[PDB]
Amino acid sequence: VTTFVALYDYESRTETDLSFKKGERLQIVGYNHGDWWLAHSLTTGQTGYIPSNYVAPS
Repeated sequence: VTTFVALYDYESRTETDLSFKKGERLQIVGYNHGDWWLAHSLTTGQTGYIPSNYVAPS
């Protein structure tokens, strides 16, 4: 699968967003030209919204 890598730690602050740690691998399951992407964490298996500027491509 194509993956992005987290640049920073992020603590979930909404009912729909996803917590993740720096360096973790995320599979983006919904791209959007905006501040939020829908991501699937390969570390935890959870799915939710993340800040698009918090990840970089592999």
